[PDB]
Amino acid sequence: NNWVIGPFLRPEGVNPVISPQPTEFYCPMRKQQVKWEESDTFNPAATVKDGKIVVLYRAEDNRTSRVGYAESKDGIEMKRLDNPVLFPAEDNFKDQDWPGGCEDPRVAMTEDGLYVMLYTAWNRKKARLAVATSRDLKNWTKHGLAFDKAYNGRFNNLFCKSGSILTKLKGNQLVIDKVNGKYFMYWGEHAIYAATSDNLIDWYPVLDEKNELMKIIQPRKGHFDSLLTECGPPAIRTKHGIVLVYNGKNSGKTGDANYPGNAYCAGQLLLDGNDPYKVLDRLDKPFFAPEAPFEKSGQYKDGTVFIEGLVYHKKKLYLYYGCADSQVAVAVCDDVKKLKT
Ligand SMILES: [Cl-]
Ligand SMILES: [Cl-]
Repeated sequence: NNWVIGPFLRPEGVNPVISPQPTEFYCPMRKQQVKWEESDTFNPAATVKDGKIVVLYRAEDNRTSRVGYAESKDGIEMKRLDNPVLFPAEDNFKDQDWPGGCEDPRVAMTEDGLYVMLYTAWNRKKARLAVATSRDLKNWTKHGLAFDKAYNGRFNNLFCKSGSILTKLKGNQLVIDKVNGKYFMYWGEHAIYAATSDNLIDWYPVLDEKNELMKIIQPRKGHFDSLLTECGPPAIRTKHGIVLVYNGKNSGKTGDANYPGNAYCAGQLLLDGNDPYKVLDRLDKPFFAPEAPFEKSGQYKDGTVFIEGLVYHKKKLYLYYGCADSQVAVAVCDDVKKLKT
């Protein structure tokens, strides 16, 4: 396991870094003041801008999901905005995100400074992968569903979520990186799939010889990833190939007894740097699992963690995750040599 990214250690006493608050904003959908982050602040994307770490967290009201913004000098202290930055609005995407909102963002940045967010649009009928862009991280422009166009709209009503764009470390920053002249992402919840794109907006799911969605990995009985194998933060190139950090949901009946039933633990998949569909290695045991009190609650007695943000900052990697389906926590890795390529 020389290729594994880590270890990620929880800084003592700092977690959780983002918790719910009764903060209000005027909702253009509900046309009234809404306590948009009163219930939970979790499943966070993370990125960097102007030397600062930015965490874009899923927030739920009393539900509708909206994305909040938090800014941090050191990756620990958070300065939050009173208004959410991505939410259902009076726009041309009501069919996609009214009334369930915008969930579970993952963010990556192009070398030219465009931040691309892959998130889930929820209309209470289908949860569907959507794309938003921004240059300042506060003003987001929706571009619709990731699979709206591809193959005569074949997957325009496919239930799907969790998009992890391929990135690499370039001169002090994680940037989006291409594969064979096209942009690339892993995606999925019940299996890990892939998709390509010319423009980061319209994505084309990779199909196999049977003209079916090609699964790279899927759940395994007896292991932590026994019910789901869900994309975590953006994938990252390393000396040994492409590493995808992913979240496994454990079955209490057919999973790994060493971990809690129905909880998520994090694994890693090593794929070939020349052939991103080719698996080279996969962790048998999770590299990050619920262990601390802040990752547990009444609903998740033994805890649960969901990894969704990964940033390189001052020669360290900061991992941001949803803890107990309700708060945001951070863990840090100071071993980054493997990222130089
Ligand atoms: Cl730890
Ligand atoms: Cl598999």
